[PDB]
Amino acid sequence: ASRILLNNGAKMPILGLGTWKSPPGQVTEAVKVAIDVGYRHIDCAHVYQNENEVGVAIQEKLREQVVKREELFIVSKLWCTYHEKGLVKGACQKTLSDLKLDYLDLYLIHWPTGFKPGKEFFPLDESGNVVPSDTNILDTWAAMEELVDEGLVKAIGISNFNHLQVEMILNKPGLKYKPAVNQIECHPYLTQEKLIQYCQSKGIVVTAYSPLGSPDRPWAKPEDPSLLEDPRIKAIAAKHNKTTAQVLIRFPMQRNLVVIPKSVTPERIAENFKVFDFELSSQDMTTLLSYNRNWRVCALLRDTSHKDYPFH
Ligand SMILES: NC(=O)c1ccc[n+]([C@@H]2O[C@H](COP(=O)([O-])OP(=O)(O)OC[C@H]3O[C@@H](n4cnc5c(N)ncnc54)[C@H](OP(=O)(O)O)[C@@H]3O)[C@@H](O)[C@H]2O)c1
Ligand SMILES: O=C(O)Cc1nn(Cc2nc3cc(C(F)(F)F)ccc3s2)c(=O)c2ccccc12
Repeated sequence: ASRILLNNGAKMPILGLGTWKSPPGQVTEAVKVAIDVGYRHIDCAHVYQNENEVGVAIQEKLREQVVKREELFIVSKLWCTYHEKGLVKGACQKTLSDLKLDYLDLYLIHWPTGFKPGKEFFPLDESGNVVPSDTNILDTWAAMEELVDEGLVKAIGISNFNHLQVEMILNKPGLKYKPAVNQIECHPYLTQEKLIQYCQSKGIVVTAYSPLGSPDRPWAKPEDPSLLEDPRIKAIAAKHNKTTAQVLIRFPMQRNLVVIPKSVTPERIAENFKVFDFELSSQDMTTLLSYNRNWRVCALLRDTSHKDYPFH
């Protein structure tokens, strides 16, 4: 099936297009191509600094009647400098204005860590420490719930939340809406079996980010493990006459995850969508899982003192 049922009653496409690092001058066309090819889910964020350009693409394809707004599943995220109760709606509205939408299908707390509000995404003190905010995730969550009740977003969720942090939301006094989604890093070198079982058991859908290992992340090193070039994964792909990226996308799909590979390359945007015509075997799946190295690609601030750092 192409969509998975969320705990808010809505269906979410299990394949979406990532937009982190997609240059502002390239992402409009990337998203137009993605919609032409059949993508219906776009993963966005204010912090990606390209929501205006994404929104241009969405608007043109709505205009062209290639798609209807109800068929689209548009996701964005609340950046760390806006965890304060009084700033959340403003943040959402800015995202909505840039995307040129009147609602979001899903809005996530991007990271559990709140940062000092200001123009800066990563406000630091004179020593280079990130300056935290004194807001806790449970009041942030209340503010996310208001957005549902105001009609700005159809669903709310979390991202980069660990087991204990998800549990705190679930156990919030006066919890009104459960998180629909936890969007986390997930691929064969970081399989996250425990976290995914815990979320899925609570009816929380998991989205796998960086499914190709984010080879374009700015802090990558040439020496780094490479999923795309792992000969073992190469082998499985060849067995199925698919590419290694297609296997890497199909893999979380069969774990009942949502997955959001990023590309601005039209041929890859198309290739990445052609993952509904083959099946990995249970053995292929277990073998892929066996490659876990607990290797996390996307996380800076590893030495942060932030009380809500999720990866200790
Ligand atoms: N919640 C959060 O904190 C968080 C964190 C990280 C990521 N995410 C989301 O998840 C999305 C995906 O993760 P990601 O951007 O980190 O990386 P990713 O999707 O794992 O990999 C992106 C890299 O793969 C290349 N690529 C794409 N398709 C390919 C193919 N078929 N063959 C070979 N190379 C291919 C892309 O190149 P080209 O673009 O040049 O084609 C780009 O360099 C993000 O864009 C963002 O939407 C969320
Ligand atoms: O965010 C994206 O989607 C991708 C993403 N990841 N990272 C790595 C990060 N490492 C963090 C560590 C913490 C911490 F928990 F330590 F405080 C908090 C927040 C972050 S962001 C970035 O630095 C970043 C910068 C601009 C746009 C996107 C990103």
